[PDB]
Amino acid sequence: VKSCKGRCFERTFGNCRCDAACVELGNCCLDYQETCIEPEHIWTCNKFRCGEKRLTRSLCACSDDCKDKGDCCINYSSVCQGEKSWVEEPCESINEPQCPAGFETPPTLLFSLDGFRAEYLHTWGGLLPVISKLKKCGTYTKNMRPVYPTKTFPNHYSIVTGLYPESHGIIDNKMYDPKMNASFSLKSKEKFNPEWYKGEPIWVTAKYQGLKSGTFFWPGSDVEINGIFPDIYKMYNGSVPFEERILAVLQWLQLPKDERPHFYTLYLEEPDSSGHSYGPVSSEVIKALQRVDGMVGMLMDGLKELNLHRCLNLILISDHGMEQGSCKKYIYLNKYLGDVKNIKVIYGPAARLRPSDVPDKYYSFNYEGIARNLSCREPNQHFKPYLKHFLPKRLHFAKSDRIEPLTFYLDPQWQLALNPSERKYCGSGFHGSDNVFSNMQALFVGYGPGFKHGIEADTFENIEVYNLMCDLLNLTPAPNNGTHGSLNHLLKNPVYTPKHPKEVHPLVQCPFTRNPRDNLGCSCNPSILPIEDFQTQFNLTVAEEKIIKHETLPYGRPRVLQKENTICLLSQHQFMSGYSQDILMPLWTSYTVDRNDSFSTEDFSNCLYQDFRIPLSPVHKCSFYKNNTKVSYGFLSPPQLNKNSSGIYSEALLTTNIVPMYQSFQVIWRYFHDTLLRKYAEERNGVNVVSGPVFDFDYDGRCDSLENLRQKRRVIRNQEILIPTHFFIVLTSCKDTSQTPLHCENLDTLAFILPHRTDNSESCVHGKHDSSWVEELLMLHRARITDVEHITGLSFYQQRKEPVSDILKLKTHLPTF
Ligand SMILES: *[C@@H]1O[C@H](CO)[C@@H](O[C@@H]2O[C@H](CO)[C@@H](O[C@@H]3O[C@H](CO)[C@@H](O)[C@H](O[C@@H]4O[C@H](CO)[C@@H](O)[C@H](O)[C@@H]4O)[C@@H]3O)[C@H](O)[C@H]2NC(C)=O)[C@H](O)[C@H]1NC(C)=O
Ligand SMILES: *[C@@H]1O[C@H](CO)[C@@H](O[C@@H]2O[C@H](CO)[C@@H](O[C@H]3O[C@H](CO)[C@@H](O)[C@H](O)[C@@H]3O)[C@H](O)[C@H]2NC(C)=O)[C@H](O)[C@H]1NC(C)=O
Ligand SMILES: *[C@@H]1O[C@H](CO)[C@@H](O[C@@H]2O[C@H](CO)[C@@H](O)[C@H](O)[C@H]2NC(C)=O)[C@H](O)[C@H]1NC(C)=O
Ligand SMILES: Nc1ncnc2c1ncn2[C@@H]1O[C@H](COP(=O)(O)O)[C@@H](O)[C@H]1O
Ligand SMILES: *[C@@H]1O[C@H](CO)[C@@H](O)[C@H](O)[C@H]1NC(C)=O
Ligand SMILES: *[C@@H]1O[C@H](CO)[C@@H](O)[C@H](O)[C@H]1NC(C)=O
Ligand SMILES: [Ca+2]
Ligand SMILES: [Zn+2]
Ligand SMILES: [Zn+2]
Repeated sequence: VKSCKGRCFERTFGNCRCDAACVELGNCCLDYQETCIEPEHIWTCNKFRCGEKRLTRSLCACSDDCKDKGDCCINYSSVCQGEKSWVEEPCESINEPQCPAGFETPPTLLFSLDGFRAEYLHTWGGLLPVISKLKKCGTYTKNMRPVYPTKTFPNHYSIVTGLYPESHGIIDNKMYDPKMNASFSLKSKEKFNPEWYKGEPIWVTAKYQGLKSGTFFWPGSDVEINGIFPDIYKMYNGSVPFEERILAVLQWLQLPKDERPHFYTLYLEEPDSSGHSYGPVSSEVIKALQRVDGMVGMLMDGLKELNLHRCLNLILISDHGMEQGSCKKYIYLNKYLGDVKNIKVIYGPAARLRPSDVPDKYYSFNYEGIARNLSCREPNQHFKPYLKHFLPKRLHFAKSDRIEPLTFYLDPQWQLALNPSERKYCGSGFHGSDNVFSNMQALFVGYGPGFKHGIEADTFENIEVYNLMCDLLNLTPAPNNGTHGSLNHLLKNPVYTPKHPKEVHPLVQCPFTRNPRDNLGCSCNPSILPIEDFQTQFNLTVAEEKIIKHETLPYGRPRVLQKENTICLLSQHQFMSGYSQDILMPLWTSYTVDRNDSFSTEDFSNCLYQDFRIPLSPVHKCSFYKNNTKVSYGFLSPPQLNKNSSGIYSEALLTTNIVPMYQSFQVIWRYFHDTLLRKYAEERNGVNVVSGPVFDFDYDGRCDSLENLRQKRRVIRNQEILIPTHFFIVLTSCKDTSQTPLHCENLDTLAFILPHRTDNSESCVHGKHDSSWVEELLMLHRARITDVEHITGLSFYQQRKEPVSDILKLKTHLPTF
């Protein structure tokens, strides 16, 4: 008589009413809305609905018969039968999967929360019980590094291909292809054009090996790729309520095994939408985070009802983070260029520049002109013009023709446009910045039989996730940019045991050859003690060599994976080296700086000693470089470093330990060896160093073939010389600074791929002290050892006792400061 329970929309005599007219008259029963109306709009049971008379318009049922009829609201058992929800149950280990027939290989679900920055879980974990439980019971990283630019289409397509955008072709949400003379957009018909999508998404991989896929939204999933769609897919439609997406995937998981997928995707636009609209630190983002937490909880409750909660492998992930934009942190190019109408500038933190007149002027246009015009225009400038091949190699953001030849590197929180007309609200949340910025870092939680329980893994890259999902599905991965085995530490039962790559040809010998002491044209400093009997000083006892090998190659020598290539080992007292007869240069030197080693300030310019182990060449002589304006030279193993004396190490002045080097780069190289190497050596109680040249004229992040290198030699004083595109350095010490680099239980690594440029315009060296800018340039151009391996054709640490997967983990690491 006081409640609507059982009488919704029936006439009453006794006081309060349960019909639509009651509202206007204000004589509704107290529970009229909750009992009669709410159920048309909600997917939950509550204490008002338990044992309800079944309503015809209700989205799901809480009636006594709802299980007979199999349309109970997902939370029915928890609310109406007092059972525990998934989140309420304590963690329990899933050592054996409990799966129905058809799931002998368990299913994998890839669940994306767009724009869920890693920081959101660090700070608001207390407000997000479900995701917090997946973290506690599963495999978590505090930070998953996205791909550059940190945008939705590039990152989502990278996750399912294991490819850098430069290789998969989806370089941003908006692109121009000059070869197609077409523009790509998410709201355009070109989004459905297969020509844009390269590589092999995991649903295609799965199809070729006989597993079906069900995608509820994913970039590429509504496109015919290699002639294939997922077995079940949805045309993208952001209006579909989150609950309906989750319920559809739960329907797919109940299909008979002949049509039921193994690979699933789920995608929600939150908290990206609220992040843009209200900023990453806002009431609206907190509410959106709790909403997506609830949607994850709805999936886990759904899986529990189906007895799939100890079967399905869940990967909860995001594409990128989110940053607070400011109208005071927006650069307008019209300030420097004027209101020119010949250029089109892609706005935001990943800003790119292209001529208006395309495809005609796309390659012919004067990019270098605008690049120089916009360089070092103000002190502490918050943007930097880069030709795409000069961007840090760690971004792997040049190979594709869809990447505009001129790009901008923006500082954290800063964006760039042509003018204030050609951009959205400057005060909105944004993303797209450098993939190592804290606020761009993404979510990763793995939960299920395949994943370890209660593990916090070190930072890894989203490009590694394709190989991981292939392992979870027992698939052979397509070729991709992931290091297969680098994420084996996330898995209960790794299926792939990686092996060190095998060296193709074993090292050729460089024997001493009796020859005359030729004139190199050197004016050596008198302090330097020359090599008086070469054959005597380089005839080493097997005993003496064992000592040197142990001190200079504690991890084994770099191995060469290049096919048509002829390298020879050169032994010296302080360093070893791999010398290329083919390019008249070492591919690598290896030495070790000890804590109490001496660095000389003594001059050693225009001083070289002949190495009688290789034929003398004009480019190995001081005379070739004397007042040469076009190129100078540098040493891989530093002459400044003496281990037996306090003067200069003479053996480092050999012609075999020199590389072509621009005068401008010598500033960087001299600062590293004089100052930094000293500081690093003291700080880390010793540091093994491997340095060498890099030849990437193709700007594809791979060592160029010998064939291709023959056509890239320059002619200088009537000699053919090969000038490196970059120089690599790999520093190795021990995690425990009590031990020295020769006796590490665990390696601490730091690697660089330094651009080899004719000026220092990148660093804006004018009214700044030398010290500051060199360290900054090194940090910006740091790299994974794997990045070095790809671009040099070398393979390091092959003699370490650790299993290969732990070395792959080490090689894929990028430092964060
Ligand atoms: C990320 O991982 C990517 C996937 O492996 C990888 O990209 C591959 O790069 C290689 C070389 O850059 C491509 O392989 C071939 O290269 C040879 C050498 O020129 C070509 O002969 C061959 O082209 C072919 O021959 C015809 C010429 O067009 C053509 O009609 C044929 O169909 C065929 O294409 C290839 O170009 C390979 O295609 C790339 N794969 C993809 C999917 O991009 C990246 O190197 C790697 N990135 C890094 C930084 O390591
Ligand atoms: C994109 O998804 C939207 C939300 O899921 C969807 O909107 C909805 O469209 C349905 C069409 O079935 C409307 O529902 C109507 O259907 C019944 C039975 O056919 C009709 O008797 C009624 O008119 C009923 O309203 C919804 O009104 C509408 N929902 C919302 C929130 O707008 C779009 O249709 C989807 N777009 C595409 C491209 O398919
Ligand atoms: C490349 O695409 C542009 C853009 O569509 C083409 O330019 C247009 O030409 C059509 C007729 O061919 C005109 O009606 C449009 O007004 C033009 N659009 C613009 C914005 O200029 C161009 O013809 C295409 N092809 C090539 C190879 O240049
Ligand atoms: N598969 C898709 N196809 C088209 N647009 C999409 C797709 N997935 C997401 N979007 C849109 O991309 C937006 C996110 O892009 P962003 O603002 O760069 O993070 C979402 O709010 C959607 O509007
Ligand atoms: C850069 O070029 C623009 C024309 O696009 C011109 O307005 C401006 O003076 C130039 N700035 C210089 C010379 O740095
Ligand atoms: C040539 O080099 C010498 C040192 O080798 C240097 O002192 C001098 O400045 C240079 N000459 C010219 C022409 O710049
Ligand atoms: Ca290359
Ligand atoms: Zn996104
Ligand atoms: Zn976004």
